[PDB]
Amino acid sequence: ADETRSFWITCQAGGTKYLNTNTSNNATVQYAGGNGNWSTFYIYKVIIPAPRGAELNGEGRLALSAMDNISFTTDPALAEEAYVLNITADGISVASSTEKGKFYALQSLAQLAEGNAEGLPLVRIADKPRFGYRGFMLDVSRHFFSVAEVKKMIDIMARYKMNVFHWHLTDDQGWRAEIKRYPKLTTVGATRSDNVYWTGNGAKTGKPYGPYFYTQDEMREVVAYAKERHIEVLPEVDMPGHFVAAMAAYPEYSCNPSRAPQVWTGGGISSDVLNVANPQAVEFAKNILDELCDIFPYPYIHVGGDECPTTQWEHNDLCQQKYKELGLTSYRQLQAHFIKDLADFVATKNKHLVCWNEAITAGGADLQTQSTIMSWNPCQEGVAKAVKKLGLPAIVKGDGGYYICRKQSNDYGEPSGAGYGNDGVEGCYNYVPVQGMYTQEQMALVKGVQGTFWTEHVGTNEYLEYLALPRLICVAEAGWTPQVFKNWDNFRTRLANQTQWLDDHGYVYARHWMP
Repeated sequence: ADETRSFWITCQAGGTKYLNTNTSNNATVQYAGGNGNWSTFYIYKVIIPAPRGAELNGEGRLALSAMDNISFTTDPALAEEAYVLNITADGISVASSTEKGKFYALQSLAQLAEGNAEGLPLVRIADKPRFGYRGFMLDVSRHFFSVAEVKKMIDIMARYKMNVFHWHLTDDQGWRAEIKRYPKLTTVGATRSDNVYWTGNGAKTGKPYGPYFYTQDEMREVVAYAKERHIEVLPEVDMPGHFVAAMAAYPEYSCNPSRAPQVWTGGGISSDVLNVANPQAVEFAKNILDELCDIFPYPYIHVGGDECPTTQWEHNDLCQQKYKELGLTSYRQLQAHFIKDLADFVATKNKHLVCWNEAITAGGADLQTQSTIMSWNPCQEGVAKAVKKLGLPAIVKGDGGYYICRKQSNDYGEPSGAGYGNDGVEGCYNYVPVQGMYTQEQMALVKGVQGTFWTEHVGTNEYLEYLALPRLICVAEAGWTPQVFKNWDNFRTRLANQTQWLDDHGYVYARHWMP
């Protein structure tokens, strides 16, 4: 019973045993020079040693398919992320077109062995993802996690076979992505005068806070890591709105520079935008969207467009001198005409765009099609009609169910947090992002699901996992498992038995399910 239920599966009679007292050998089949054969196997074999001791190397002739037990053939008519894992008491044929394909094939397999290793039955496991957008996303804007950890959230992304990591480098409360034509944004941005966050009543804890941020070559480590677990990474930077961080520390552009701005210690909404009506406030942006590109080789940048009042535009007579230029009378639509510019100007050296889906809110006919919404408030109805039906791709961070960063149970010693019990685990794979979705184009413009985390009240390792886990999985199963074979009754079960992991490798995890 492997995980993120396989598309299609079979059983067969009486079981193999790896044999590693001597071995259970390799047989990767070259082509696609190295790439994903031996190579992304070499980090296999090593899988790990500490369980059993792999012991594969070659002792004999790894590379003859004739007494070869675990053969790594290529049949390049296989789709990319798709694998075909035969398990017999002779060995383990694993086919795959693209290393991505083949990476997963030994994931399932692993978990087919004992929950540790040595002792599988027989099976055939054709399996492939509904969505290649099975997403996460980490609010590292209100907070830094250390990388020991950041890594330890890609760790899981892996188990349950998601690929992208999306990254919240910047919101008001701090900025956490080093731009070197603008060190300040990180030296002052990234710093703040408090651990915590208000939110009307809650106070701050007037105690300084930092590790500031992530120097460029603390990215290029990260943005590397993933690739061997094929986790591509949307850089995001809430633009221009959620920018107190990057305004207090470069206000001259702003919409009142004379006015004493500073990093934020509470939460919720800021209005404090990047005066997007002054052709240097722009450059500022445009020169950021340079820096990213380089460090992030993934062909999207996530730009936000979310919940940004126009407050300081209305009364800014640059950003109402432009609003005659542009040629229209909806003043959301700098957010059109600021984002416009991001596209065609990052379409002359190469990269695309994503956004939150409030940015619909204008005549979202000003930008481009060719732009890839990521909605949450009215979920289904959000990536529906002026996104799919006007040919804009789209994701669906179901606010409901899939913000796996809301209190997961109303119990009376669950820590603080927002919620109302209304997000538990009977509630978060049940949440159906295929609620009568006509396929016309609306499932070749839907790209998939993504299980964000929002930090305000939540800021240490323990408790984020305690919240995160298990729900992460649910967003990741649905993500992968196709909506024909999707009922829980036997989800619970299989996924009690993935806590013995969360244990071994020192993951905190809820339990609610678990006896």
